[PDB]
Amino acid sequence: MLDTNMKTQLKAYLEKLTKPVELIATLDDSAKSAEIKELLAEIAELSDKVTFKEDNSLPVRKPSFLITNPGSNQGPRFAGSPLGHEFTSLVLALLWTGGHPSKEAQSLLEQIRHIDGDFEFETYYSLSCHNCPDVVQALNLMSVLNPRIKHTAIDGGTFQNEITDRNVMGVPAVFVNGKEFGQGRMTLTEIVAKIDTGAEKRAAEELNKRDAYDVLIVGSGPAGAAAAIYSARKGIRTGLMGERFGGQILDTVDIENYISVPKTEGQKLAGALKVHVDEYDVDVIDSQSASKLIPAAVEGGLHQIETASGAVLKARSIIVATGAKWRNMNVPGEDQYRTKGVTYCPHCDGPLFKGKRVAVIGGGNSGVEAAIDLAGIVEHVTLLEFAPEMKADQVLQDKLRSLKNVDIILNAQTTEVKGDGSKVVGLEYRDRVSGDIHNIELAGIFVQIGLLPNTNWLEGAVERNRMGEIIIDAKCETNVKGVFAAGDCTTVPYKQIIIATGEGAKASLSAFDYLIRTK
Amino acid sequence: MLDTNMKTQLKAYLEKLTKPVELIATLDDSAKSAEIKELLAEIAELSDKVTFKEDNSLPVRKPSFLITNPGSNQGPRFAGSPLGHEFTSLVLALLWTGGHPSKEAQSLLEQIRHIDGDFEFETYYSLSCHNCPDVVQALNLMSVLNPRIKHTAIDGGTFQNEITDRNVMGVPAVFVNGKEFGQGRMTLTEIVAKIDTGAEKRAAEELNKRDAYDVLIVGSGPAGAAAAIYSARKGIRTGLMGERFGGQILDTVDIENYISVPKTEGQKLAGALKVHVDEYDVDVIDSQSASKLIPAAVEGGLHQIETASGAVLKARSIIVATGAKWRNMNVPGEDQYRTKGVTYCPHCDGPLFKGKRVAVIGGGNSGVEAAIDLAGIVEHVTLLEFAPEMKADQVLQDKLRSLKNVDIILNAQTTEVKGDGSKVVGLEYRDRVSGDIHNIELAGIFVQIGLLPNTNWLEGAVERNRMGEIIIDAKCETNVKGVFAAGDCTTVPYKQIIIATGEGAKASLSAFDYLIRTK
Ligand SMILES: Cc1cc2nc3c(=O)[nH]c(=O)nc-3n(C[C@H](O)[C@H](O)[C@H](O)COP(=O)(O)OP(=O)(O)OC[C@H]3O[C@@H](n4cnc5c(N)ncnc54)[C@H](O)[C@@H]3O)c2cc1C
Ligand SMILES: Cc1cc2nc3c(=O)[nH]c(=O)nc-3n(C[C@H](O)[C@H](O)[C@H](O)COP(=O)(O)OP(=O)(O)OC[C@H]3O[C@@H](n4cnc5c(N)ncnc54)[C@H](O)[C@@H]3O)c2cc1C
Repeated sequence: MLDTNMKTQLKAYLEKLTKPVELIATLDDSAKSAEIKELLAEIAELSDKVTFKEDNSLPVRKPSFLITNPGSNQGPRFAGSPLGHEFTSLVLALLWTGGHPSKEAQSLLEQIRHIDGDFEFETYYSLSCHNCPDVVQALNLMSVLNPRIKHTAIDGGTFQNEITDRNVMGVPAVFVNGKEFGQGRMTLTEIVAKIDTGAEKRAAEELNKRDAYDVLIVGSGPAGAAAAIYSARKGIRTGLMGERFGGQILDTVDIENYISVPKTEGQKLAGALKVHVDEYDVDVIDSQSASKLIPAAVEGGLHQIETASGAVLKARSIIVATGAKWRNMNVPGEDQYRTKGVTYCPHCDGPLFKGKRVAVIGGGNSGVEAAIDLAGIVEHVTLLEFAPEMKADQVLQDKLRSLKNVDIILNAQTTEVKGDGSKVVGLEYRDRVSGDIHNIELAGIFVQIGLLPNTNWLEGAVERNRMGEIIIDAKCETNVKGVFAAGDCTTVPYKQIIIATGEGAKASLSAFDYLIRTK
Repeated sequence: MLDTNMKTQLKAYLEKLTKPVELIATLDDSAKSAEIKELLAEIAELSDKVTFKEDNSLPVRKPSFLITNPGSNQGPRFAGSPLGHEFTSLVLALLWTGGHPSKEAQSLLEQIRHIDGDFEFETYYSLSCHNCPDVVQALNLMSVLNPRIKHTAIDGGTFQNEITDRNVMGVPAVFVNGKEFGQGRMTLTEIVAKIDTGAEKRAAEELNKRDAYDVLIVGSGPAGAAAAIYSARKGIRTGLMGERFGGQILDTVDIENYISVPKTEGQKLAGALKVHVDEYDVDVIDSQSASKLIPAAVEGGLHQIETASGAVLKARSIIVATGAKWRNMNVPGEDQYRTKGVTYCPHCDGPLFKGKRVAVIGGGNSGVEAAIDLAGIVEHVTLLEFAPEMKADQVLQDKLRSLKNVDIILNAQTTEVKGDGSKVVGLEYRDRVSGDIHNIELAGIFVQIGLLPNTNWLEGAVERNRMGEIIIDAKCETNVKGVFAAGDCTTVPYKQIIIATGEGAKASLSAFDYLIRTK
């Protein structure tokens, strides 16, 4: 079966074996079974560390053989001929099983050992195929590294009926637990990536190892970033964790009121915040969400933050800077025209609409103030109120109705934002009583339905007002000793970047003062 | 006396006269008196608008003559010959008196009419002098423009004894009200500049004409500047007044904690604040100090700001952003080493002293917190307390005494800051009990004696805490409706640029909300 060349190479690699290896065949009386038998004999005679056994009573394919260690049933199975262009695959299988290490990275190898699921792989190959080896070898290696991962490599030239019954149209053809998995060349990395779902757990295990922090800042927007800088500058152990470094500003373009910078941009500004943070000793943790706070049982103890990923961080002081989310209209066109006429901020975008018509969505204090605000700058304001009447303070309603370039539409529910492919040109809405549809021509839509502070994760831990805002005092202190908050998520009455950053700096100074008095 | 040339030029200029002119001579029997008499006759005959009179009983020099209008005694007097190189001066005097306008700017001419003091000028000249004319002509013109300003031009070749008695050493020699005033060539501008003290009054009269403001911001540091930007962006009538645009930051160099800007400088930052402000419709008033606030008698009325210069501005809302001043050691060396080792801010300069020895001056909460702060960053901290014991909270004192790289000196009064010509190398101090002088080697001196808010001008108008800080709520509201405050001058618990700017932005949003609800 093997020629002189093949024996020579094989004997060369068998000499790299440390551990003994068993080849357990299950055969019938076919010529192909005889060939396999002859084959395993030739390999065995090339090494005192390779033993050939039969066990023809096993419920596996005939012929096939298992590549395993003494006293084990773990390892790759080859059904049919393992020669032709699978010869290298066979050789590698003997090697790995007998102790010889893979060339793959250790990140990859550990990942494979830690795969947390039960998988039975079957690879259909043929002896002339050039894409098959890499696939077969990848799966083979996994069977060696992880006993929950099983692999049988099948020669389609021996099991033609399986090829036909299973409607395999090309090789290599992979199935996992009976389901089609892949076709064509896949890398070990790719295969591992298809089935591994342990990334979240690994990240969480990294985090669990972190030492306690002097200050742990939750939320990495402008407020959290500012706090981190003020904290780290004092040389204390500072952690900064957040879902997305940069916060709300990543979703805007032009910013013209970040004091002393006449014009910057949301993405650019977040990049600058990151550079400023990285000048100091800040442990920045990204793509993580605090899911619970557990206050120290007594003052001076450690506060604990749990993450959605399952980790627990601990710290002598906490700064909550999780900001907020504006409520959307949830209509077609809305997302598409964000920064192109749809805006959530009159303080920010008001001056860009001189001589233009705009709408304000929402009739509470925010919307109605926004309307009055814009009315003094723009040519015309239409306010849309969903309900039969506005909720805003009466003095605001009176003021707005006194304005000459304003109309108010009650019972009005936006249905669509209309643009010209580039910017907003109008608004479609429904009158909720009659059901009639109406269109308004305008250049801007200020959505002012309400703000949603990112604080429900804190329910029962720290006190919030009736709007979800974390109640703070002048020192950014919550009702929990050692726990502070800064920026949009708090009761700070205005939501702006320069405001958030000032608060993050106050909160950080307060947290430091707290550490001095309790440590 | 006059030749054909001189008569020709003179007659040419007399033809520019609108008003009639009198030449009133007071003479004796000297040859020089005769010449003057002959001279005035020749001028008079060249114009029906020029009349020559005598009145030899007047208590003036003999000879001399006055250049005036009919029914007036106002104008320049020439004593002795007005010829030679004074001929042009004489001609100009006749011109101005008879209606012909000066070539000088109107800013200058009005300034001269508005000079508010009683001055009698005497100019000693000679007929061959080339610097005399400009001086004589300047003073002559002033006598024509302002009846409180009198001028007698004196020919030293006729009044040699006055030249000797008065010890005049060169011409032109000017005296005002009997006192030496000038020597050598002076311009009209220069002369006017020596005696005019009406600039302050004029600036105040400019200000008195200003229309009422929607918002008037007092103090043009980072907080006032931020507020101005947030205000003007809403299109309201915004005034920004301050003693010195830029505030405290003008007195520092490197700034490393203005969030998102890893490093800037005090002067540069103030320049950037100014550019940002000027992008909007802001009426910036500089070099003025609010000296009193007079609250609107009722809510909705106009608030009034008085200035030290005597003006009154008025506005629908006020934002007080007058900041603060750190108390100094008041010792030699202190001013010289500012930004070179003398600092007033641990939050700012702490990180620059790794591996160095520093001192903290002051044993209240600020100083002792600063010491504890620095102790975690620097190699060694010495705190100097003036009194027999520290005033800081006991928990802070206990914490500081627990530190291993710290010593505390009580009864200690700094006497000198010592440097090497460039930076601080040490501190000299007195033990107040024994009187002994001591030296400490160090690289930094953090002065933390206390902060002085710029708020005494507000005594009785708005409520302050026991530290002079303007009491505010979360919305930057004072106890007076329509009056807000932001930044260092308030009860905000930390004094930083990013903090001041955030507050100025909050105060501005609050003031706007107030205008919406009351206008
Ligand atoms: C489109 C748009 C444009 C704007 N333009 C301007 C402008 O031109 N000028 C201006 O002054 N303001 C502007 N704003 C306002 C603004 O950006 C906010 O005021 C500011 O970002 C608030 O900072 P923050 O750190 O307090 O909150 P955020 O910016 O919201 O940052 C909070 C971060 O923490 C994260 N987080 C939330 N929950 C958790 C959790 N459980 N665990 C960990 N992290 C969490 C958030 O996802 C977020 O990334 C704009 C807002 C929007 C939406
Ligand atoms: C040397 C030094 C270095 C510093 N470095 C830093 C730093 O690196 N980082 C940092 O965050 N902070 C720093 N600070 C702190 C800091 O600059 C202040 O926090 C900040 O400037 C406060 O801004 P403000 O507008 O509230 O007050 P101010 O900056 O004090 O501005 C107030 C202005 O109003 C004026 N004014 C006062 N009275 C009147 C009146 N009656 N009428 C009209 N105007 C008046 C003041 O003279 C002043 O010009 C430093 C301070 C000093 C002294």
